[PDB]
Amino acid sequence: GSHMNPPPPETSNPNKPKRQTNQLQYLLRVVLKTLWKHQFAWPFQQPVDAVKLNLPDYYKIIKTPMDMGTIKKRLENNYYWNAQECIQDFNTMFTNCYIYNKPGDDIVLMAEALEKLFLQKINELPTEE
Ligand SMILES: O=C(O)c1ccc(Br)cc1O
Ligand SMILES: O=C(O)c1ccc(Br)cc1O
Repeated sequence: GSHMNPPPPETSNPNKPKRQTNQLQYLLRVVLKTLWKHQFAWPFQQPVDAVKLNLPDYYKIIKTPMDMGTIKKRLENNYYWNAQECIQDFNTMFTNCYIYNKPGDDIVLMAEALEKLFLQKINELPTEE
């Protein structure tokens, strides 16, 4: 894409040790699957394209970008060592939205619907085995 958007977050790095855990499997097969198909998922399914959206200040404000397209790749390509890393990526995505946008805004209400679902699912994150 555009040189004016940053490169996306890292999804592949052989130097980073990787592991499958039952918790990570749940994050893919339950959590991500649920949020991805939500009616309000589409703004969060790829990095924010600040050029196309005419938001030239977006990456001036948001210095830790994250999105569900990145998280999906990270889960499908086994990037993580543990569930906390992946939960932190979800939380970063929500908090970016809430920091950049006004509390009324449609994108915020969309993020909040996904976050409510997320919380319900994370409360049932299985014990690590
Ligand atoms: O099971 C599937 O086919 C599937 C498809 C998309 C996503 Br996101 C999660 C899934 O688990
Ligand atoms: O600025 C944002 O947070 C944002 C993200 C994705 C889309 Br699509 C529109 C937006 O306004």
